[PDB]
Amino acid sequence: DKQHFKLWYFQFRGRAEPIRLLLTCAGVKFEDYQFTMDQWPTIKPTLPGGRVPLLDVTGPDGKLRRYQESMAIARLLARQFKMMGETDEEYYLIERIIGECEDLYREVYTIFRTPQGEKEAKIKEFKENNGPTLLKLVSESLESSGGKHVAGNRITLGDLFLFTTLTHVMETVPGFLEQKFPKLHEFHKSLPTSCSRLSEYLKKRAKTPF
Ligand SMILES: N[C@@H](CCC(=O)N[C@@H](CS)C(=O)NCC(=O)O)C(=O)O
Ligand SMILES: [Br-]
Ligand SMILES: [Br-]
Ligand SMILES: [Br-]
Repeated sequence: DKQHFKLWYFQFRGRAEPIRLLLTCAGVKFEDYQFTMDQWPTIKPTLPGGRVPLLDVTGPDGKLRRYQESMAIARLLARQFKMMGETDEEYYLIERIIGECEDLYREVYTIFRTPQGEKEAKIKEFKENNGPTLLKLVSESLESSGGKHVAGNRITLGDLFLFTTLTHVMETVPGFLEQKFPKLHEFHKSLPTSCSRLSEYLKKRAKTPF
């Protein structure tokens, strides 16, 4: 095996995490290269597009292909690992949850980026407005497919991207998911029991601010 995966990103979960969880669940060993802010300006001018995540895949031929755009990388891997759905219906369910979670991710990232400062106002707005609306969609989606998995009865990218986005809600709007959307909180508790590689990884993962 000349085979090798190297993922490039800051010391942060953010856009890279769904790729880390997918490779973990697939049992694919990879070099998880997380560089510091001080290192970035001398790494940046060497990468295509000047942005991360980037996944460098050295295939069995020994040749290197460099892939951009976190959820394009995650979907291509997911398809390879049969985690993108087994029917068109499953594929649509995964896509529906990923679209809804992209919206939710933006809202919580905006809170995370808000000065200390002025955060509490943005949190209260979230709880009263786009929070309930997005979280109701996500809850209805997951309920429609049985509460444990977004699609089929096995872990998919839809589940993993739901999981990482619910982690962000739990950390940035503490208590809100647990009180207002108990089924989504139950999903967040349950999912790791559906891949023991996931659970061990989350146990040992470094703490980051997002
Ligand atoms: N939609 C892109 C977003 C990528 C992105 O936001 N990259 C930021 C990560 S903090 C970045 O590389 N910033 C460094 C810079 O632009 O110099 C994806 O999901 O890959
Ligand atoms: Br996570
Ligand atoms: Br995360
Ligand atoms: Br609450």
